[PDB]
Amino acid sequence: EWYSFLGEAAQGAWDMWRAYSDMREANYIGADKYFHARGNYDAAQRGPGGAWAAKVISDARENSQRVTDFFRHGNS
Amino acid sequence: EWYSFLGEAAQGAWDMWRAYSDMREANYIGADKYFHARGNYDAAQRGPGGAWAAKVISDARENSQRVTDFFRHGNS
Amino acid sequence: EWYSFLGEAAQGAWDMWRAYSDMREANYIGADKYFHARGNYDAAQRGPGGAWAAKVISDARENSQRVTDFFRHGNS
Amino acid sequence: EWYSFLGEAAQGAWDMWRAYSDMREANYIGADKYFHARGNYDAAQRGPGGAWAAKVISDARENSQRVTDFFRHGNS
Amino acid sequence: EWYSFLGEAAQGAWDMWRAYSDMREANYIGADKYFHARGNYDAAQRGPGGAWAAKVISDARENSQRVTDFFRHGNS
Amino acid sequence: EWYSFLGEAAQGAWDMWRAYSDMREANYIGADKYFHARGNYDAAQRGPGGAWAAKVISDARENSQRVTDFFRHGNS
Amino acid sequence: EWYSFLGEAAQGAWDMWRAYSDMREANYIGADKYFHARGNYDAAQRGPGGAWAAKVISDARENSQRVTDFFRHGNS
Amino acid sequence: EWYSFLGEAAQGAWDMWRAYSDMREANYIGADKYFHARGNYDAAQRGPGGAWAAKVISDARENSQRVTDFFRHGNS
Amino acid sequence: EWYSFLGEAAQGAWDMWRAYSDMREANYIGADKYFHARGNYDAAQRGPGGAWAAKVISDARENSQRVTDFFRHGNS
Amino acid sequence: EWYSFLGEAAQGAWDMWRAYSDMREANYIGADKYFHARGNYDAAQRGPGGAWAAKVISDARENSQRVTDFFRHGNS
Repeated sequence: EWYSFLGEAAQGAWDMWRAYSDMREANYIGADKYFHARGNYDAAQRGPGGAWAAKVISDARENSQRVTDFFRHGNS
Repeated sequence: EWYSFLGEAAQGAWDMWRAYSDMREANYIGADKYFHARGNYDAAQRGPGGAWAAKVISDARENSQRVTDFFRHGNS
Repeated sequence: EWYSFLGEAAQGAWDMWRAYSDMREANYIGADKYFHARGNYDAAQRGPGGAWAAKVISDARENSQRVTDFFRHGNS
Repeated sequence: EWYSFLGEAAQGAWDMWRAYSDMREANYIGADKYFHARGNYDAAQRGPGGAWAAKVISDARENSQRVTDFFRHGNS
Repeated sequence: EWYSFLGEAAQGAWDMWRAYSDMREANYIGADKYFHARGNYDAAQRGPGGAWAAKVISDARENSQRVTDFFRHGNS
Repeated sequence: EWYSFLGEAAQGAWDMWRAYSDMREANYIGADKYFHARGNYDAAQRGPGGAWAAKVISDARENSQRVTDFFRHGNS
Repeated sequence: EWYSFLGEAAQGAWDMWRAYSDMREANYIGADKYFHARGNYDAAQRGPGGAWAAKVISDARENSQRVTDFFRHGNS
Repeated sequence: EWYSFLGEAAQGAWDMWRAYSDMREANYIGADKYFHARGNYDAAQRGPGGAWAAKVISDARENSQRVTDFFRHGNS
Repeated sequence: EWYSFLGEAAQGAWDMWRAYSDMREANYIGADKYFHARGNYDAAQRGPGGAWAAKVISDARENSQRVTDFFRHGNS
Repeated sequence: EWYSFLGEAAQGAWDMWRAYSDMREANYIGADKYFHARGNYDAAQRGPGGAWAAKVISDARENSQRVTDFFRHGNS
């Protein structure tokens, strides 16, 4: 008897591995690059503002589980 | 008896692996690049504003499970 | 007896793997590139604003399962 | 009897490992780079402001579990 | 009897290890770099302000668990 | 605009009520009543045994819902 | 705009109420009543045994909900 | 705008109330009543035994909820 | 704007109240009543034994909640 | 703006009250009543034994809550 319901099961070699995750300069918020500027934004309003968040994540687990009413008996 | 319901099962070599994930400069929000500007945005309003979020993720698991009323008996 | 209902089952070599995921500069929101500008957006309103979100994801699992009333008996 | 419900199970060599996570300069908020500027932002208002947060994470686990009413009996 | 519900189980060699986590210069908030500037921000207001936080984390665990009503009996 | 998808909506009087639920002596498991017995069950084995449960419920709700990607805008 | 998805909504009088739930002597497990017995069950084995539970409930709610990615904007 | 997803909402009088819950002598486990007995159960084994639980509940709430990524903006 | 997700909301009189919960003599475990007995259970073994619990509850709340990533903005 | 997620909210009179909880003689464990007995249980073993608990509760709250990443902004 071998049962699985949501399962990462590996019975061998070089299985389910992950090598390269490459995210360079992913998230620029309200930034400027390689420019020449004169007198712009006179008396202006520029973001970020209000209620906000910026998140950068590579690997993360946030599982949740609900186990109830589990009965197990052996050999009779 | 071998049963699975939602299952990642590998019984061999070099199975289900993932090598390259390449997302360079994916998410620019309200940014400028390689420009020449004079006197623009006079007394203007520029975002980001309000209620917002920017998220960049490579690998993430957020499973949830509900197990109820599970009965197991052996040999009689 | 071998049963599956929704199942990723591999019994061999070099099966179900995924190598290259390439999404460069995928998501530019309200950004400008390689321009020359004078006096535009005078007293104007420019987004992003309000209630919004930008998300870039490569690999993600968000399964959910509901298991109820599972009975198992052995040999008599 | 081998059962799993949400399970990372490896019965071999070189399985489920993760080598490279590369996120350089991921999150620039209200920053400028490689520019020449004169007299801009006269009497202007510039973010970040309000209620906000910036988070950069590589590896993180935030699981939660709810186990109730678990009964186990042996051999009779 | 071998059961797991949320489980990192390794029965071998070189399994589930993690080698490189590389996040250089990830989080610049309201910073400037490699620039020449004259007379900008005259009588202006510049962030960061208000209620905010910046966090950079490599590895972190924040699990929580709720175990109730667990009954175990041996051999009869 | 009035929309419903799975909905118990009552706009009146004396609607959808439930008065009498009468289940007397519903569930007798391995019980005997009003008998005369001599010497039966000599060296015998009688249930209940193994992995089992008996539940009697009158009213119970165990709904579950999955809401994703809900966007609402007002008047322009 | 009035929307509901799974909803108990009452806009009146004497709606959706529940008065009588009557379950007398519902659950007798391995019990005997009104009998005369001599010498039975000599050297015998009688249940309840193993892994089991008996539960009697009148009213109970065990809902669960999953809300994700909800965006709301007002008037423009 | 009035929205509900799983909701007990009453806008009136005498709605959704519950008056009588009557469960007398519901749960007798291994009990005997109104009998005359001689010499039975000689050298016998009688339950309850093993891993078991008996629970009687009238009213109980065990809800659980998962709220993520909720954005709200006002009037512009 | 009026929103609810799992909500007991009453906007009136005599709503959602509960008056009578009557569970007399609900849970007798290994008890005897109104009997005449001679010489039974000679050298016998009688439960309760092992790992067990008996619980009687009238009203109880055991909710749990998970709130994450909640953003609220006002009027602009 | 009026929002609730798991909420007991009453905006009126005589709402959500609970008057009578009546559980007389609910939990008798290994007790005898109104009997005449001679010479029974000769050299016998009688429960309760092992690891067990008996609990009787009328009203009890055991909530738990997990609040994370909550951002609130006012008027702009």
